[PDB]
Formats: sequence, C-alpha cells, structure tokens
Amino acid sequence: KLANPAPLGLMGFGMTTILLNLHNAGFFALDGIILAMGIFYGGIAQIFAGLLEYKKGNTFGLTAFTSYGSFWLTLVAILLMPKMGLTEAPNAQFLGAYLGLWGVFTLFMFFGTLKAARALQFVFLSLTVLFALLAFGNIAGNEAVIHVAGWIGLVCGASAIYLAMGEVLNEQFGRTILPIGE
Amino acid sequence: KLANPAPLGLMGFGMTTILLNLHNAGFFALDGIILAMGIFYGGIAQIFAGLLEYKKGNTFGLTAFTSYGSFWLTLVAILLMPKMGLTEAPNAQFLGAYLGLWGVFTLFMFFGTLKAARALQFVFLSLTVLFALLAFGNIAGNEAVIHVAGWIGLVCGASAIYLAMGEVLNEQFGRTILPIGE
Amino acid sequence: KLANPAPLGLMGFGMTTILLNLHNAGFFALDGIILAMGIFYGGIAQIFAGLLEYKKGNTFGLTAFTSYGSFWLTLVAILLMPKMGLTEAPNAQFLGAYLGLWGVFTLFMFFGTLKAARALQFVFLSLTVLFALLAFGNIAGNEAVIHVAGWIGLVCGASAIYLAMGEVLNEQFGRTILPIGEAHLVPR
Amino acid sequence: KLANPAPLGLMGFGMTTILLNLHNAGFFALDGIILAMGIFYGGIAQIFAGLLEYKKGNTFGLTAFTSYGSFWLTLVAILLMPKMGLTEAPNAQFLGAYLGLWGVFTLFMFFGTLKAARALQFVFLSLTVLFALLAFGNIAGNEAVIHVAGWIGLVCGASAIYLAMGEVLNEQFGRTILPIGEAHLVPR
Amino acid sequence: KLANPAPLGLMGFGMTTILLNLHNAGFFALDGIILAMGIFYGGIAQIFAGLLEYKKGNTFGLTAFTSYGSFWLTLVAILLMPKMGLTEAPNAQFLGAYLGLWGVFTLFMFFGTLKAARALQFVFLSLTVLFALLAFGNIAGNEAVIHVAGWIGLVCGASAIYLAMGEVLNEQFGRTILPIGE
Amino acid sequence: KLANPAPLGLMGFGMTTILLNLHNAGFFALDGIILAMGIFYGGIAQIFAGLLEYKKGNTFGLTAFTSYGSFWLTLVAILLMPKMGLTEAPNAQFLGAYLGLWGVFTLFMFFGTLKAARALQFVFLSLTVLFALLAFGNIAGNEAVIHVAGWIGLVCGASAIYLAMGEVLNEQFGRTILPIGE
Repeated sequence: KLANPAPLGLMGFGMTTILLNLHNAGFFALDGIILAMGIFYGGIAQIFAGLLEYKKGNTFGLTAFTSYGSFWLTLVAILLMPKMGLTEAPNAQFLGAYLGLWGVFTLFMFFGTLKAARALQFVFLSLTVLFALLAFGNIAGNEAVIHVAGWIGLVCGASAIYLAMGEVLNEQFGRTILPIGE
Repeated sequence: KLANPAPLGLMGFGMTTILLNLHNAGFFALDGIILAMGIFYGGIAQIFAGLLEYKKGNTFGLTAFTSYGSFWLTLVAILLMPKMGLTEAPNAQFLGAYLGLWGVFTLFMFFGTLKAARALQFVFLSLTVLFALLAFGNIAGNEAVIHVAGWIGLVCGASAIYLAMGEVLNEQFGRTILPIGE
Repeated sequence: KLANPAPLGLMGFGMTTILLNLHNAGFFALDGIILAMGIFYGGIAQIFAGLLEYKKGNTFGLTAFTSYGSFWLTLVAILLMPKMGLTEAPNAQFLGAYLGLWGVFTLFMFFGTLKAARALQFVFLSLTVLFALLAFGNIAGNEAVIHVAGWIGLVCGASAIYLAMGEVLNEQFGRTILPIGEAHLVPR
Repeated sequence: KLANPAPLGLMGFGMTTILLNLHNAGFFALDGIILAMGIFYGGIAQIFAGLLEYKKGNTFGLTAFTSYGSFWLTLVAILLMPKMGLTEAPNAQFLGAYLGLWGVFTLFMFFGTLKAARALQFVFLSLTVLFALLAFGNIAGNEAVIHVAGWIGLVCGASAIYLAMGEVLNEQFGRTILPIGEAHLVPR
Repeated sequence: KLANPAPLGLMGFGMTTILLNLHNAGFFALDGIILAMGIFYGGIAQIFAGLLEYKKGNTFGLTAFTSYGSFWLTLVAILLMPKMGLTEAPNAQFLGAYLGLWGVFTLFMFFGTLKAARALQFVFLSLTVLFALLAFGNIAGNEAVIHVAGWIGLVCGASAIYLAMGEVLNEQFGRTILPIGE
Repeated sequence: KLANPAPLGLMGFGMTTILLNLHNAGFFALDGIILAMGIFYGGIAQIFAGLLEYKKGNTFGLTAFTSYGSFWLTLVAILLMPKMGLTEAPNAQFLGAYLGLWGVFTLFMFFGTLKAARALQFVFLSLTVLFALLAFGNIAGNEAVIHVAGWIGLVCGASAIYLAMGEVLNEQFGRTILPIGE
C-alpha cells in the first residue's frame, strides 16, 4: 500500500496556521517566520500531500490539501509582492472578500467531512469559523474580530496537528492511541 | 481508482475568476490579491488538475484545465512584467485580441461539454460570454461593457465553485447532494 | 487508456503563433502579450504536451511539441534577456539563421505527417513556409516579406486551433464533428 | 524492490544538525555554511527522502523526512529573507514558539518510534530535547541554555549519521555490521 | 512501447551546436540567441531526453543526453554569471581544460557508438574533434583554431539533426527513408 | 531493464572534482567554471543519478549520488552567497569542519564499497583522503596541504571518470572492455 500523506498535509497546515494566528491574536508582528512556513510547509509540503492523495483515490484530500497549500502561497505572495516593488499593500476589504471565498470553500468541504472522523470535522468547522472571522474583520475594519480569529486559529491549527499525530501513531501501533472520533 | 482532480481545477478557476471580476464589475482596483491567486491557484493548481486528467483518460479535462491554468499565468505575467521593467503596459486592443482567442477556444470547448454535466455547460457558456465581453470591452474601450462582463464573471466563477463542490460532495456521500445535471 | 495531449500542444502553439504574427503582419508592436503567451502556453504547456506523448508511444509528437515549446521559450528569452542586462539585443541575421534552422526542422517533420491527418499536414506545411519567410525577412531585412509571413502565420496558427478542437470534439462525441482529414481506407 | 531512502534523509538531517549546533554550542558564528547545508541537504535532499517513502508505504518516514526537510528550508528563509529586504529580522520569542512547535511534533513522533530501531528512538529523543531547549533559550533569552542545546544537537546529529550508515552497511553486507538496535524477537 | 526520446535530444544538441559555432566560426558575436538555446533546448530539452532514456533501458543515451544537456547549462552559466556580478569572465586556459574534459568524455563515448549506427558514430567523432579543437584553441590562445572548430561544429550539429530526423522519419514510415548506417 | 544511472553520477562527480582540484593544486583561481559545473553537473545531474537508483533498488547509490550532488550545490552556494550580498566569506575553520563531516560520510561509505567494484573502492578511498586533507588544510590554514589535496583530487576525479566509462563501455560491448574489478 502507499503511505498516508494526510499527516504531512495536516502538519504543514496546522503548524503554519498556529504561527500566522499568533500574529493575528496580537502576540507578534507579521514576521518572516510566518512567511517562511507559508512558503515551504503550509504551502509546498501541503501541496505535495495533496498530490500524493491522487493515487490513493482520495478526491477530498487532493482537493483540500492542494487548495490550502495554494492558499498559503497566495497569502505569502500578497504580503511579499509589495516588498518587491510589484504591487501596493492590499485593500483590506478586497482581502476580506478573498478570505471569504476561502471560507465558502471551507464550509462546503466541512459538509464533506460529515461521514469522516470527528477530529477532521472539527478541523474544518474551526477553519470555516477562522476564515469567516478573518473575512469579517477585514471587511468591517474591526481589529478585535481579527484578534479573536487569531485565537480560533490556534485551536484550529492545534486540532490539525492532533489529527495528524493520531493518524501516524494509530497506524504505527495498529490501535487507537489517540482517539480521533473514527 | 484515481482521485478526481476536476474539483481542484474548477475551484482554482472559479475563485480567481470571482476575484478578477470584482475588479471588472468596479468594486476594487486590480491589486496583488488577484495576481497572487492567478499565479498559484487559478494558475499552477489548475495546471496540476489538468495534468492529473491524463492518466484518467480525460482529454477534455487535460485540455481545459492546463490551458486555463496557463491563461491565468499569462495574464499575471502581462500585468507584472511592466512592474518588473521588462515590458510596457499592454496594448488594450492587442489584449482584446488575446481575450478573443481565449473566447474562441472556450466556445469550441463549450460544444465539447454538451456530452457532459449541465452545470459544466453553464460554466463554459458563461465563460464564453465573459471572454467575448472582455474582448469587446478592451477593443472598443467601453468601460460599461467591462462592468457588465464583471457581473457575468461573478456568476461564471460562482457556478464553477458550485460544480466543484457538487462533485466533491456527491462523491463523499455517494449520491447527488448538489444537482449538477449529470 | 491515456488522455490525448495533442490538442493542448496544438492550442498552445496555435494561439501563440496567431498573436506573434499579428505583430509580424503589422497590426501591433511586440507586446508583453506575446511574450507571456510564449512563456506559459506556446512554451511550457506545449512542453507538457510533448512529454505526455512519451507514454503514448508517439515519437513524432514527443519530438514536435517539446521542441516547439522550447522554441517559444528561447524566443522569449532572446527578447527579454537584454531587458535584464544579461545580453545585448539580437543580431537580425543571426535571428534569421535560428529561424531557418527551425524551418529546416519543420520541413523534415512535415514529411513525417504524410500518413497523418490532412489538417496536421497543413499545419506543418504552413509552418515551414512561415519559418522560411521569417528567416529570409530577417536575413535580408525585408519588411514586406515579414508582413507576408505574418499573414501566413495567422493561417498556420488558426489551422492548429482548428485541428486541436477537431480532435477534442471528435473524441467527445465518438464520431467526426469537425473533419480533419484523418487517413482511413484511401492509401496515402 | 525499492531502495531505502532513510539513510539519505538521516544524513541530510544529521550533517546539517551538527553544523548548526557547532554555532549554538558557541564554536562559530552563523555562517553561509549552515545556510547552504540547510537549503540543499538538510532541506531539499531530505524532502526527496520523504517523498521516496510514499511508495514504500512508510507513513512515518514520509511525514518525518518531508517535514524536517521543510523545517530546514523555513529556517534558512527566516534568516535570508531579511538580507533580501523582504522581511525584518525574526523576533526571538516568536522563533522560540516556532522551535517549540517543531519540538511538539518531534515529541509525538518519538512515540511512533517505540517499535523501531533503538538508534532511531535515540535520534528522536535527543531531537525533542534539542528543540525544547532551543525553544526555551530563545524565549527566555538564556544563552547558556542555547549552549547546552548545541551540545545535545551535536549528539543528535551524530546519532543520525550513525543510524544512516548502519542502515547502509547492514544492507550492503546482508547482516549487522553496525548495531542500531533493530527490534527482533524481544517484545517492546 | 515508449516513444523514442533520442530525436528530441539530438535536435536540441544539434541546433544549439550549430548556433554556438556560427559564432565560433566568426560569423556572429556571442549573441543571446545561443544562450537562450543553450538554456532551453540544448540544455533543458536534452536533459528531458536523457531522463526519458531511463525507462527505455538505454544507459548510453541516459549518460549522453543528460550530460550534454548539463554541458550547455554550465556553458550558459559561465557566460552569464559575470553579467550578474557573480564572477569574472573565465580564464581561457581553464575554459580549455573544461572543454578538454568534455572532449575526453566524448572520446570514450565515441568508442561506445561503434556497435551502433554509423550516423551516430559520426556525431560523436565530430563532437570529439570539436571539443579537442576548442580546448586547444583556448589553452594556446589561438583564435584560428577556434574558427575551425566552429566550422566542424556546424557539421557536427547538422549530422545530429540528420540522425534525429532519420530516426523520426524511418519510424513514421516503417522503412529506411534517410539512411543512418544502421 | 532500467538504464544504469551510475555513469551519469560518476561523470558529474569526476569532472567537477577534477576542475575544483586544478584550483587546489594551484593552477588556477576559483572562477565560474568550477561553480557552473558544481551547480549543474556535479550537482543537479548527480542528484538525478541518485534518484534514478531508487527504482533500481540500490540504496548505496541513492545515498551516495544524491548526497554528493547535494554537496556540490552546498559548496557553490557557500561561495556565491557572499557575491550575492547574502552572507560573508565562509569561516575557514568552519569550512574545515564541514569538509570533515563529508569525509566522515565518505569513510563509512567506503566500507560499503568493499562489496562492490575495486575501481569504486579506489574512488571512495581517494575521496576520503581528499576530504581529510582539504579539511586539515583549511583548519590548519596550511596551503601546502591544500596543494597536495589538489593532486589527490585530480587522481580521484579521474578514477571516477574511468569507472563511469568502464561501466558504459562494458555494457555497450557486453564484455569487460575496461577492467574495473567487478
């Protein structure tokens, strides 16, 4: 059988999500830490994980990991293209619409997890909320909502890491080490 | 047994199409958000989706996704090469010709969808109209036509997202959740 | 059963050929539009089409698409590297020699299409003429020849798009929708 | 029968870990040597090793190598992007948080090695300690903790190289040349 | 069966070899024409052709095309790195030693073609001579020898194109259209 | 039935090794020639050769070629990043440690070759000595030792080219043309 690529994808998503949202929560400025993780781990590694779902027959995983890997690359390009003299910093309402579209994608995909493990359902539920809060905060110009999105993002990202490690450990031992609501 | 890559390609197309046409409908200036999405999601991710149709034996999909993924990359390059000092701003009538060719491609391909899902037919019909109106708009320098094109693009993009999530959810549940006319 | 990559390659070639030759025919200056298309569609997408011919066992398509995809990339690089301070602007006679070699390649490959669809023969015949005229035009500094070449290029590019869409539609419907002059029982 | 990619991944990880922690232990400044190795060997080569685990059915190795290859790339990018004018220099507490998350990942993965070779358990145990100490050191601004972490890192890196070469030699000779504590009949 | 990648490799090699050596012969300065062809066709396309020889079981082709594809990329980097402020223009004696090493490689590989088609033997014989002349010319500082190498390079490159097209046409028609001394 | 990729990797290693050590033996300054070869032939092509050993079931080769290909890329980056304004010139004692680690790797791998061709054993033994002498040389700042290392490197590189062409020619003729102790 082929390896399970989902833990790779979940880890890249989860760790990067936590780091971005430590900034959104207001602990840190928008550091190169986030941008670096967005490029290689949330971005490129997650895209690998999505592509690896193809031969596994997993349409959901292919769609999800490759899309959110692409999300991270788009976010980093949005943030860095002004540093390169290519564009201006984005209009925050337009950024909100973009985050909103990612939220709508996530909401539909959430309904797709309802016949899957509860842990995965929670990843997509909290991710839907995260995008919705980030979309609102940017469209309304409400920094308090962004701060709260940040905290939600910490839980979202942590839950993805939990799921990833539950999948690795449960496979390694051939039993439920970490329950993921299978 | 291979995964379905069409939702990936349709999502990349659909999201990026909506974002471009929020600018065309007159809500926002064109900034990095559109370009970032054009590079990585409407562009590269859609190209991945096209190449993944090869082993699925799907010529239409290989042709459509890889081409429209290429389209997004060409449009982004057209708009950023002037910022890089490599070219000057594109000629609008020339750009109109370029858009018209993409429209002609889309019209031929629309007749290809008559054998496929009704929702896919709507995507290609509305996409044909979108390219035609953006072509006329740029050639004739008619901003009112671009604006109408914008609204058509919002509907086109949304319909693509609808079909993508229909495909994912109908496969996840093993039954028609969202009717797409298949 | 693997997908047919030829329409992709033909589309990338055809669209890009048309845009370039709108310039050659004198309608527009050489624009970012041409360069962008040369990089990604005439270029990279056509290279993908060529590589996809390998597992289909199609030596001719592997050779053709990957080569002409490379042509488009070399052409964009010739034009942009001076903007990057990497090179000086190209010598016109040397450009003519380069176009001439692409022409010679195309002439030989044309003979490889004699058993293939008529529409594909037309693509390679007009392409041979297109390269020969561009080669002469640049070597001899004859703008009128370039303008004629431009028109031939529009026809060439358009015939490739026609062939691409015929292959797609004919496969989608499981019968001939757009006649492309497939060889059947009549000997070539 | 596919080759074993683990020695490649372990070597890239191990060498790069040693060089970084020669800096952490206070022997050298943070040099291009570390960054170069982080990009290509700890980084890209380790990513190749991870991807090669997919067809071997090895979820643990796919997850581990591709993740820690990405770690090395993110670390080099954090350090070089300010030189490129793309970002400002990293916040030390935020770097500590990042190192801490890598530490948490490593701790969970350590438990995944309990049925694997003892030498691999040692690699993941020392790596967990290594990340925890680097995390604390940066968060608390304690140089002494960083220096201790550095020494632990030399041991960690060295044990990975030992394990890599054991796997290579033991396979080459078809028997144990370097004991790595493979599980056999004794229950774990 | 898998496609034959040799004509691709031979074409990329052959066309690029002709263009470089129109300069070496003294017709033209060392134009971007050559550098562009060296990057994408003599370089990258030829590397593809080499990699495609792997599943064909062809050790000779894998070794030859991938190596000479790499040759072209090294030559272009040598020529462009000074334009990028990275290095000085190369020491010509050192360039000669480098060309000499490529000549030695080519000489051994020539002996490997002796049980293969005569046309291929001539490609490698003329290529050996080409490198030897370019090596001498640069080490001795003799521009006349470089000029003659240039002319030899035209014949070498043309012979590779001839072989490539002989392989394509002979396969297309299932007979000897162009004789290649099989 | 897959092609043998070892000649490719050995050639990339061998040529680039000879060129580097013409500088170390004191004939030339280090210029773009070495760096170009380090990037594309000693580097990338050797990496290709390593990855191609995977499906051949050859762990030693996957490990050796991909690692030494990576080595060349790291050395080139070390030397060019200062020219790019990204780092300062490397610390020689640090560089010595780095070279020593590569030597330690090479020594372990040498014991791996005792099961393989005698010519390959010579490549790894001489490579072990080369790394050891370059390490000592840089650490101790002893230029005489670097010089001796240079000559050892010329012999090491040449032996690699010999083995590569032995492998190609012995396979082409189906018999031992160049004895390599297999």
